[PDB]
Amino acid sequence: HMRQPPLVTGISPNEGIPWTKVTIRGENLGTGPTDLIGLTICGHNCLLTAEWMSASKIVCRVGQAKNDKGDIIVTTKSGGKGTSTVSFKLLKPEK
Repeated sequence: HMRQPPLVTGISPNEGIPWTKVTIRGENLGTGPTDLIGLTICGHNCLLTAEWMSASKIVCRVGQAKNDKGDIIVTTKSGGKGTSTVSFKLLKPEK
């Protein structure tokens, strides 16, 4: 009965700089734009860029690395921080 925390386990790409676009895929990633109050990628905050789409898909650019794995966390008012088994590998800026 209790609402399960947003689960993440899907990604179109699998390698690219932080500014690289990546489509989030999972389950119960908040059933509303307002619900998605908190958003962070690689520890770096990126809510401003993050855009709500559905209870699974979320468009947002991966934030600069800070942690050491690349866990896609997603906060939700109904629930809390989303856990992700998968992690995006951040590539050094092209220059």
